[PDB]
Parts: sequence; C-alpha cells; structure tokens
Amino acid sequence: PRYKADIGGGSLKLPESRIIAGLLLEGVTEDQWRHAIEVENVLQRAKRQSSLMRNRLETMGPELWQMVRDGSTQVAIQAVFAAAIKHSTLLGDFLDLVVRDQFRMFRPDLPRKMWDQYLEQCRNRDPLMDSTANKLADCVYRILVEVGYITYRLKSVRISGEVMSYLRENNEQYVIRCIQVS
Repeated sequence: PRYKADIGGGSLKLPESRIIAGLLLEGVTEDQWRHAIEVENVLQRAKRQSSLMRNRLETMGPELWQMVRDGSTQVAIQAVFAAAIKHSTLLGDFLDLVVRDQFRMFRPDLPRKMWDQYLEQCRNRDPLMDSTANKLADCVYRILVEVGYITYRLKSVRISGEVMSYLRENNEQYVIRCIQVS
C-alpha cells in the first residue's frame, strides 16, 4: 500500500528523538533496545510511539543521528522532519502535492479541508490503502507547527544547510523534493 497511517502514532517529539538517536549512535542489541525503552525507561514516561521514532531515524544514517542527538533545536528538529518524510509517503506527498502549491497563493494557508480532500485523493490513487483519522490529521498539522510551516497560515521555513548537505550527499531525492516546498 502506498499510503499508510503509521505517521499518526506521533509527531516529531525532539527530546525523545534525541534519546533514541543516542541509543542508535551507541549501538545496542534489539533486546537491549526494548529493555532501555520499556524497563530502564530512558524516555522518562508507550512502545509503539518509540518504535515509530526509531523506525523514522533508521531510514537515515549515523551522520543524521548525530545531528538529532547533538545539534541545535532547529537543526535537530529538521533532521527529525527529514526522517519523518522518508518514513512516510503520506506526509511527503502532502508536502509535495498540496503544501508546495499553496505557497503560490498570496498569504498561503492550509485549512483542514485541504487535508481532508488530499486523503480523498490518496484513496483514489491507492486501491490498497474515525478516531485514527482525527488523530492522524492532528499529528500531521502538529508536525507542521513544530517545523514552523504553520489561521492555518503558512510561512516559509529555511532548512538548515547542515541538513540539506546530508540529504544531497545521501542521494535523498524524495526527501529533498518534499522538505523544502517554499
């Protein structure tokens, strides 16, 4: 299936993502990964959300994990954003096919009907595709608030040169196209 709902499990959540990026950079066995999250309680609380944040980062490599763990607030959040895009065609295609064209308006906005109608299109496009839907929409817009794209008025956001260099150097065509749409 082209579009899946996994992205709805949680927004970028930088603080937690930094801890997970640490664990990725240290190197632990899978059993130890689960122990650190669930028993040692490294996130200071469950399981599904941490799997998502990890699955997101594991689409990318140590260089970007190091950015998440060590970088400034904006650099780290944007690296997490790129990972979220790579992990989710549903998010990436929202950016690519809807958000990008909105920035053609004067005073671009992104009202919820636009998400609704995008989902209508996604269904059309993917023959293999309530409470989940609502949490889903909320999560996508929260991501966009976190990165700074969102009156539902849209604003342009400059992706850090450090993140963009990583993406170019790693051939991340699709993330590149979706991450910068302003």
